[PDB]
Order: sequence, then structure tokens, then C-alpha cells
Amino acid sequence: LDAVRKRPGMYIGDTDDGTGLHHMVFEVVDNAIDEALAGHCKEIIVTIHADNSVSVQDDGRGIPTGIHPEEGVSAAEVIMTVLVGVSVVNALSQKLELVIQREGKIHRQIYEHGVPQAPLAVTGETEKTGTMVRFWPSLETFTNVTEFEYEILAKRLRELSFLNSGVSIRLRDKRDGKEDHFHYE
Ligand SMILES: N#Cc1ccc(O)cc1F
Repeated sequence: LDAVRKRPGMYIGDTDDGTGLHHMVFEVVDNAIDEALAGHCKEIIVTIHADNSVSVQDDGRGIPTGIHPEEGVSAAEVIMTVLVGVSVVNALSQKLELVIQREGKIHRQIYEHGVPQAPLAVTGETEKTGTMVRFWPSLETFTNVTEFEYEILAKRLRELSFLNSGVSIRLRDKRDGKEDHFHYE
């Protein structure tokens, strides 16, 4: 990830005018939609938290957890730490929390500035499947516009709901209780 850390704006977009900040969300949403499309229920939930982190969840199969035979870490960690892709989001997040529900098990992992704090670990059992990422954008990178703007997210998620017409997209703002549900049929 050092190439991204060296020139963040070249990977994510302008880091002073809010452009790059919102692009962080959109990169994560792309992966969540892909995951949701491979499942039965086909819903993603985007939440803006009161600490100005964002989470994206899907109810798909869960991203793969097995050890990548070539890299020697979990496949989820390969996705998060190898090179725009969610690895860029991770590199530019002061914290990122990953939760994967798959094959009867809950898996969790924490990153700080793209560095895993421990290996992906089984933490419990579950009947559900899906993936959730919550990220706190790094305030060492993102300046001036540091808070998410509901309308910027809503506009883009609406476009995505029409293109991905089988996918339900919920947007929730925990700062003021604002919510939308984009679903085309
Ligand atoms: N990477 C990734 C990713 C983030 C959120 C989600 O719901 C699914 C994903 F594959």
C-alpha cells in the first residue's frame, strides 16, 4: 500500500474538496453490490455514523476467508492489502473494521491505516451470511471537507439502484435520522 499512501489523490481523487472522501464510500459500495448480486436477498445498507465513519453491509455469501495459498494470509486480507479497489480505501482509513459471516462462522478483523492489527479471526457462530466494512477516513489525508454529505451519497446510490435493478439499497444517516430506500424492482 505505500504507493497509495505516497500519492493519495492519484488513487482516490481530490483529498481537500470532498471528492476523494465520497469516492471512498463508492469504492466499498461497488464491492458490496457485486456481493449482493451473487446472493438471494440482494440488499446493501450504507450507514453514515455519528462519528463520521461509514459502514457498508451486504447479505451475500460473505467474502472468502481461506488462506490464499500464494500470499499466505486470508483471502480477505489479500483484498484489503494488495493493489481502484477497497485496498485504497483501507490504506486511507485511520481505522477499518471487517466482519464476514460465512460457512456458519463470524470472522472479524481490524486495520489501522491499512495495517492489519491481527489475522482474520473466527469470533462466533452464525446462520447468516454477508460482509460488512466500516471505515473511518484518515484525517491526516482528508482535509477541509471531512464530513459526509448525505445528498452526495444519495445521488450516486440512486444511479446505482437503476443500473443494478435487482438490488435493494438502503441509506441511513445516524446523525439526523435521514433515510432512503432505493429499489427499482
Ligand atoms: N471489500 C469489500 C466489501 C465491503 C462491504 C461489503 O458489504 C461487501 C464487500 F465485499
